[PDB]
Amino acid sequence: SRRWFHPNITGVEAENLLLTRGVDGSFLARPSKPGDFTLSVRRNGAVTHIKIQNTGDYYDLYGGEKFATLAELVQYYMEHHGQLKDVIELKYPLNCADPTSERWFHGHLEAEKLLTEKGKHGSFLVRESPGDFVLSVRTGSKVTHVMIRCQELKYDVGGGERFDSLTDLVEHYKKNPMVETLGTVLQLKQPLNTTRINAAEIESRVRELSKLQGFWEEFETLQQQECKLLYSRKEGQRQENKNKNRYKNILPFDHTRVVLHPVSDYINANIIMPKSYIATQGCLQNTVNDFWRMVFQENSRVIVMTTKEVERGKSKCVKYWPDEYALKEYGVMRVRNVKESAAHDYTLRELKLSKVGQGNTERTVWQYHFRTWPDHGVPSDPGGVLDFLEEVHHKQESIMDAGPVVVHCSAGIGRTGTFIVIDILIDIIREKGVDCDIDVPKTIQMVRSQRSGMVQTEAQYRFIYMAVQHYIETL
Ligand SMILES: O=C(O)c1ccc(O)c(-c2nnc3n(Cc4ccccc4Cl)c(=O)c4ccccc4n23)c1
Ligand SMILES: CC1(N)CCN(c2cnc(-c3cccc(Cl)c3Cl)c(N)n2)CC1
Repeated sequence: SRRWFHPNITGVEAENLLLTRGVDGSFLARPSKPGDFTLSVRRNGAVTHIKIQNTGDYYDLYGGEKFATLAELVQYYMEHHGQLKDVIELKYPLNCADPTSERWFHGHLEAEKLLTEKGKHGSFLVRESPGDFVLSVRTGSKVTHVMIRCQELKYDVGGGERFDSLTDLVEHYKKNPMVETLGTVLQLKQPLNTTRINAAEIESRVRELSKLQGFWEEFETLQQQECKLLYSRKEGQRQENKNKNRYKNILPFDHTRVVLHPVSDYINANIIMPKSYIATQGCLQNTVNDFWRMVFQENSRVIVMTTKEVERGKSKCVKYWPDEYALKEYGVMRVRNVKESAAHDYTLRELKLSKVGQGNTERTVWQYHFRTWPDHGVPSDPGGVLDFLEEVHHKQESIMDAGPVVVHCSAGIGRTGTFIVIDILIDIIREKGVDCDIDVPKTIQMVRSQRSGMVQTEAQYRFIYMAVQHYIETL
């Protein structure tokens, strides 16, 4: 669960919540009053606020480490005591009762129209009735409305138990379905889908999401679902693999990691299946050889670099390619940089990859280096990114039996997830045309189960909508 995250509270509300309802070791996370986060912890009768920064690459904790998600951050510190500091301990989550980041909560709602149009057997939603709530379910086919009485800070369906939150009530009736007199089981199988749009109606959705914003609420609801993606990252934790990670706590899921054929099988990279991708971190001096072994083994012919080598005076990715016209050996792999072409937003490098001692293994690898992405945030216009993805897509499509496209930035989750998701969404619109259904958070949740924290910020999330809108507008 992710109940420790409170989306609509202030620092004072957090302090009073922790002092009156928590104990020593009580904690909560919250958005900054913007784009930053606060971890508030009770220690020796007093509340300590710790800043968490995300500019689009990773969650950066003051006095701690860098993480792919807030859930991974909390999971780590709740398991590894002494790592946060005077040591600060995360013992007890202080649960949030606010239903705003729940998939099924639709405040003011109409609900019968949505359930009849979009719904199926077990599709449900919760809405605001005075101060009371309504649970509306579809079964088959028909729609049933259950009143939810709010009586003295507690919620109930007219009898039995009284829950401290709508979430507790929903979860209880999810596991224990209400049975109507004549036998209809009020199965709450899945929340009603309200995010799937028809591609031709994107400008309408972007307009509604821009109203007081809706983009923030939709993104935080997606963030609440990240607690279901805490898959094992054991291989990245091995002693022999620690120095192969750019960030010690940003690791690849074992079940999707690229396996390389003493301990020569590891790279911090994952296969992303929607044309497949490999999402990876920027090379380290000690991982350049593992990087070319991955490119060669996977039969990849296109590499997308979405970062400069150095940003804000800090190394983001080492130069893993030779200078123009030069030849270099990276272990068993040989790379020639044949030609470099400069365009406004990017540089194209035509590389020739082969295994040393075997000439017939040679293939051209096209490296598309996007150089104009800002240090913080996202571009103000998606046209540059869209023209770039269009060219990358056409190169990939022209090469018979080409392997997955290699995509990397620094940690390989923010800008990498953003470029991949845009590329997945636009591909549906290429194959199926303007008359197709696209579901942005569904696409992201799917990519995120293949690599942690793919798409880092709300600014990137909004950029994905703007990019899809722009692609459809130029169709
Ligand atoms: O063994 C399994 O089947 C299994 C299943 C689900 C999982 O989430 C994991 C697991 N994978 N990584 C982690 N980390 C991260 C970590 C540990 C050490 C060094 C760096 C990093 Cl960044 C956790 O802190 C963690 C904490 C509690 C419970 C599982 C955890 N876990 C393993
Ligand atoms: C007002 C509200 N609380 C905010 C927006 N909203 C929703 C609903 N569903 C998703 C969704 C869709 C597909 C996959 C995933 Cl994981 C998610 Cl979470 C979403 N992001 N927002 C509706 C309720």
